[PDB]
Amino acid sequence: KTISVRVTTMDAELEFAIQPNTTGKQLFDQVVKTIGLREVWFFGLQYQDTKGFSTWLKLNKKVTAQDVRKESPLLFKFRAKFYPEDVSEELIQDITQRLFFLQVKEGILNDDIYCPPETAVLLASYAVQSKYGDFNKEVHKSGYLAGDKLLPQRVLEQHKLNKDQWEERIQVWHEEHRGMLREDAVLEYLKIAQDLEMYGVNYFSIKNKKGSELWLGVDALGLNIYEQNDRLTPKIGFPWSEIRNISFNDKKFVIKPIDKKAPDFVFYAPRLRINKRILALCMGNAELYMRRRKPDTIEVQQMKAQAREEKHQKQMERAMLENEKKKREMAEKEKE
Repeated sequence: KTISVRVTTMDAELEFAIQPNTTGKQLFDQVVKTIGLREVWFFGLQYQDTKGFSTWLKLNKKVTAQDVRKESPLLFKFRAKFYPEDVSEELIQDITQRLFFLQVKEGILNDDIYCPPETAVLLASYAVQSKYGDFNKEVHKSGYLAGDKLLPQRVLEQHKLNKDQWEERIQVWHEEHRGMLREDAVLEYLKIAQDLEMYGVNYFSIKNKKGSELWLGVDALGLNIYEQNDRLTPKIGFPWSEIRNISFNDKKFVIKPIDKKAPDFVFYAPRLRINKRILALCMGNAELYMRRRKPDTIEVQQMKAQAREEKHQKQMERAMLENEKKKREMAEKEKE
């Protein structure tokens, strides 16, 4: 019979009925056609397996054949598994940018991605411009941001400041953003966020030959070896340009160099399950490193034209809606 399923993007609940033969590819394809996403290479479908682990659904296999729970409907969360090297030069669509913004903002607010307090204030101002739009003294009274989770909890519990003083700080920058489109505010958030040291870094706990505990960061640029305490600053770094090959077997991982007059890098991770995820993320981040170098697609080009013209059509439908709003606001003035 048909198996019900739910997909939640950062801002949408979705319902599908899937046959027992449906593959992750066929499911994912109905998800992206529904929301209009074409920049599909960054994204995946995440779920909780039969051991409560968050896992990425594989698209070359049947959904029901994967370690999915005895739940009806089956739950999936549509998320980004890969990140761009530059948001402004790679996130074409509004749906792509919006989905990234929400997901990264979630990481920041949660403290998963470290964010200095002064940077969080600027970030929250762009998030406020995205949600509210241009600051108005007539509509944004003292207390307008009390209802919003705006800063990371390490920021709030480090500094004396209460909801009032913190709002005062953000509102200065919200005022400063007067004139910005909400979609450009979204893009400005992403441009500051992506410069965070932990941004778009998948960490894993590893050990070197000697047995000392370390962090492995897998990202769009390469692999990095961090210390047990400092996961902000890597100690050793391998760009995807110097990596010739990545493999693992019975906990031992070996990264082979491009320059064969250079040694191998050996590191050790303990779970088969995570090791498969390290390898898959390695494989995908290296495929994307190269694509980003080989010149732009005669599909990407057509989508960039599509998203650019749709942007001028948004700023024509919103231009005609502003003229009606400005006429109705002036008419409703002489009432009291």
